[PDB]
Amino acid sequence: EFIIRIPPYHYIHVLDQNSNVSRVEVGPKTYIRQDNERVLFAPMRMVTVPPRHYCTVANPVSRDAQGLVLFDVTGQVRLRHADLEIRLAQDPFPLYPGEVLEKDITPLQVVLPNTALHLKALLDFEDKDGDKVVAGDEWLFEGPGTYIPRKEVEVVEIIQATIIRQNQALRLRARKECWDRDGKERVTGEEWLVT
Amino acid sequence: EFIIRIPPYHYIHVLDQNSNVSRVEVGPKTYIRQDNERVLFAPMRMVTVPPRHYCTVANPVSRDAQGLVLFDVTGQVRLRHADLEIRLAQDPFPLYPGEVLEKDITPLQVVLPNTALHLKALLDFEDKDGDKVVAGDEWLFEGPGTYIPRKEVEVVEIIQATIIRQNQALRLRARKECWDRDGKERVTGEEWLVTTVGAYLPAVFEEVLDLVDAVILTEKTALHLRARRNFRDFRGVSRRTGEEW
Amino acid sequence: EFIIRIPPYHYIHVLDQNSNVSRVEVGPKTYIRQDNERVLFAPMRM
Repeated sequence: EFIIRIPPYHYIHVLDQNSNVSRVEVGPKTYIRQDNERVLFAPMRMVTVPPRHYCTVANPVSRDAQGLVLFDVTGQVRLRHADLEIRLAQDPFPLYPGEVLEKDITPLQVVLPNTALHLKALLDFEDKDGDKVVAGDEWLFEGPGTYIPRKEVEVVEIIQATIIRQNQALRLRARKECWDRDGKERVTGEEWLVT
Repeated sequence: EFIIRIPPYHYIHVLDQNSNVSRVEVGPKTYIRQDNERVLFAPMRMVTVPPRHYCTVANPVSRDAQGLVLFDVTGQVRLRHADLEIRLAQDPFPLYPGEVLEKDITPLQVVLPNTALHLKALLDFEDKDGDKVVAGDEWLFEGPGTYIPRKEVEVVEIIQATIIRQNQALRLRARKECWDRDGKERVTGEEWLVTTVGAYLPAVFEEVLDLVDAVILTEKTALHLRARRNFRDFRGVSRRTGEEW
Repeated sequence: EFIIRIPPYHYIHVLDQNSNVSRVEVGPKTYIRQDNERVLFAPMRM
């Protein structure tokens, strides 16, 4: 019980009963616990996400300007409560105490050509383009590429374009006061044609 | 029993029996009680509200100009009795003694576009705009955004705008002496028409009844109309009650 | 067991099992041991 050597690429959590502080230990090293300190469970593999994949862990690690994990005064790990983070392909990071693996290893979604993704901005943020994306905004992301996920952006549905052949037109009504692709204002419920 | 080490991000309440004063202790620390002091219950997690969420706790904490918790002379915590407070996303605050978690962690309501929220001012207050919002006032908050709640403002119902298409009009009567969007006084029960194409949002005091559609006049047809009261029609000629044309 | 308040003019010895080091504590004070640390016997007068 006292002697616990964790296999390579693994970790364990041992609680400091004299301080009520939990910690994680990594690396292919042999570990010996103290009398007060108690391990919580046996080693399980520290998780890695492959390329073109991602995973979400609740309560992300609070980090400094260099990505070094900030530690509390009492020896606890600085977390970000009630938040979700998107982790892309990298080295097999360990799972710190107080964190829940909400979603498993999931592949990056690939968008077929002539297809678009409908996304809604859950919370107000600032996209990399340079626009203040207020919450509730609707997003039309299209193309044959792949979409990297985000915590504050929620995918609504996958939508497919419509083929317009010769001597044909498409009828589409406005769900809200907006502008068409030709640059004309359209009231709610107004219908028009595209040729 | 004497030794109580609360886990990180937790608290407990221990009563000072020599003073009948309860207190809360936070932080990942080991705690030892005294003989007189008695803990009330075992540790339970100190609550945090995530982003785009909120929660309400009865009897909010009375705080100073810097947000520091004011304490009573006898060591009690200064509260605000019979009041409710709205807490938005922040660090996991602890629940002080004498406070009840009335409502759990609830998400911020998102208003769809072409939609409005009907709100009534429960108690007299002053909104951030700069107006004295007397109690009983009615609020029409619309837009595709999200509404942050308030203690003294109560949501009445969620209302949806009405689409007015081509060659159509909407009939809406006044629930109270008011003004229309065109700037005309309307008595209680008075009815009128609006001829603006698109989505039309009803007001708080304007009961929307039904849509009215125009009548197409071909060269082989004509419209027979009897006046209901004295008025002036579209051509600009006065009428009398009962007169037909 | 964890809580040990020695009477005035007394002492106890508690062993630091993480260091195999024993020590004596004096004075009319209340003492709380750690999980690793173990007291050897009950207080007797100094």
